[PDB]
Amino acid sequence: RIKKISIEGNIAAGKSTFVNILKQLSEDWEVVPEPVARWSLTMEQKNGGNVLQMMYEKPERWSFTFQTYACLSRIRAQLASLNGKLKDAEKPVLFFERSVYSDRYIFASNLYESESMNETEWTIYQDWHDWMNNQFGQSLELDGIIYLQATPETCLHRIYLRGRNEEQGIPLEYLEKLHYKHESWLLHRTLKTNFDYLQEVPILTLDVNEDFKDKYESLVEKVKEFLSTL
Amino acid sequence: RIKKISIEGNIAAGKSTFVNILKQLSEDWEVVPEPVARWSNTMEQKNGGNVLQMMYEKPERWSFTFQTYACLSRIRAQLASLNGKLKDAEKPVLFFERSVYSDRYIFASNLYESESMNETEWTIYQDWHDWMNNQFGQSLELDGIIYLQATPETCLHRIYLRGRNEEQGIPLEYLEKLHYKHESWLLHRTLKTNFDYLQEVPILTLDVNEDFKDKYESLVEKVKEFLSTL
Ligand SMILES: CCCc1sc(-c2ccc(OC)c(OCCNS(C)(=O)=O)c2)nc1CSc1nc(N)cc(N)n1
Ligand SMILES: CCCc1sc(-c2ccc(OC)c(OCCNS(C)(=O)=O)c2)nc1CSc1nc(N)cc(N)n1
Ligand SMILES: O=c1ccn([C@@H]2O[C@H](COP(=O)(O)OP(=O)(O)O)[C@@H](O)[C@H]2O)c(=O)[nH]1
Ligand SMILES: O=c1ccn([C@@H]2O[C@H](COP(=O)(O)OP(=O)(O)O)[C@@H](O)[C@H]2O)c(=O)[nH]1
Repeated sequence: RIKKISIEGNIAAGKSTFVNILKQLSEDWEVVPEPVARWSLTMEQKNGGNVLQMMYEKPERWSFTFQTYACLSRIRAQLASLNGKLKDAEKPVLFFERSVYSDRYIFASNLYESESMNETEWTIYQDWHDWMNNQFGQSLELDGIIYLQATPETCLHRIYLRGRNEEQGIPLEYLEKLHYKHESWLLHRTLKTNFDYLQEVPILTLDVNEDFKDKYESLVEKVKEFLSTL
Repeated sequence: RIKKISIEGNIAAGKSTFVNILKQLSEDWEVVPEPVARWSNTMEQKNGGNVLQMMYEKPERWSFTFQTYACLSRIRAQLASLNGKLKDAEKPVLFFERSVYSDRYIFASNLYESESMNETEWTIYQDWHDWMNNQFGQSLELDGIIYLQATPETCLHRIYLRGRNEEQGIPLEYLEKLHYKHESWLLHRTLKTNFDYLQEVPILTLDVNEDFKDKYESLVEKVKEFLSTL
């Protein structure tokens, strides 16, 4: 009976900011952080610690490997929040920091289109992704999507505006791709998929364009109004 | 209810011929051929030819991707049989051409030791393999193993007989290490895997150096006798 809601958005757009806020507003709300973030000392970390630097260091060698690991690690954290967090809340909501579809339809896709993965690497990844995401068939299935919307430029601010040694090289151009991949997926809804419920899940667009850090109340109101609809 | 037996042995031990021979003998007797062996000869088959072909040219680049895809293809292909085949035979037995256990502890373990997977790939694969098998491959658990123990030169000769222009190389030295790792897991029973039960799991081991595609009644008498103590 748990609602599962993915919060989408570009690098350093504020997804984690938002989910950190939402978690403390209700004791019936919990957050699943995205693993690549914790990567960015268990065996998942060193590995993702390793695979992330290796990806940065050379993407067209390491993208498949990185992509497959990011997603399995996501599929395992989300399974372990639903089966752990929140036992009998009246109104339980689980907020996911991104989803298995951002893994593929935004990130995996982009690397394929950036020629950082070949057709065999991309078809294999999809095969792996699609046969598996048809195994769980309604467990991880989303109830709603919330899209934090920044400009690649708002996002670019915040990437520097944000502290991680390794991230300092991310150039503007990486972002406009993901943005159009984001805008085209979650608004214009051109981008099609092989998950026969995703073209009917509803979406909440949210201008994180104005700083919303000590002025988060009306965003949170839209979220509450949205939840009531679902 | 459906009994699962793994057929294990070095490349060209004679697994595909023994298993083809066995399946003719009984309507209770069914088979799951190895995905890899099928690729040598459908998008999976489109993917499978290419990465195998890639894995010959540059094992050091392609072993993670090959080992992940080989194992994924076996699981799903063992599941399809398990979910459908033998629903009611009276005494159903499915013979697997190799297993997720050889995927990992012969071929991947060897690929890494010989430095075609670096350390991180091998740890990721091992993590992938634990979770992929626990979530999806559970009901594939083995009732026993038929280890078709042979020797190196036999196989080279048999590779030649088959005429497979890709393998006709394979260093007698590479046939010689794959050969050595099967003893440890199966012959001496030393290798403790990550899956505890196998330690108990009954193993039959047959010497098959001699041409058998005419004479195997003794090979089959020991199967039948093995299967009944199960
Ligand atoms: C934000 C830290 C993760 C990284 S690192 C990275 C990267 C690093 C170096 C790259 O090339 C030099 C690269 O892309 C190749 C070309 N793009 S570029 C930098 O404009 O020339 C991507 N992409 C990414 C995003 S891939 C990703 N996949 C997921 N499945 C989830 C997720 N959160 N992120
Ligand atoms: C028989 C077709 C599959 C191949 S191709 C292959 C290969 C091909 C070319 C190679 O070098 C040019 C090669 O070398 C591997 C490393 N060389 S070495 C002597 O160990 O240092 C391996 N190994 C293999 C076996 S790995 C494997 N894993 C599975 N899980 C299943 C399966 N059938 N095979
Ligand atoms: O309204 C906002 C949104 C984001 N940020 C900053 O932007 C950076 C990146 O945010 P986050 O890591 O939460 O973004 P995500 O990558 O999760 O979209 C962080 O330093 C945040 O403090 C901010 O100061 N105010
Ligand atoms: O007793 C035998 C078993 C096999 N073969 C031949 O050796 C080759 C390799 O055998 P197989 O495909 O069974 O090996 P595996 O499937 O174990 O790789 C094939 O062309 C077989 O016809 C043979 O001549 N005598």
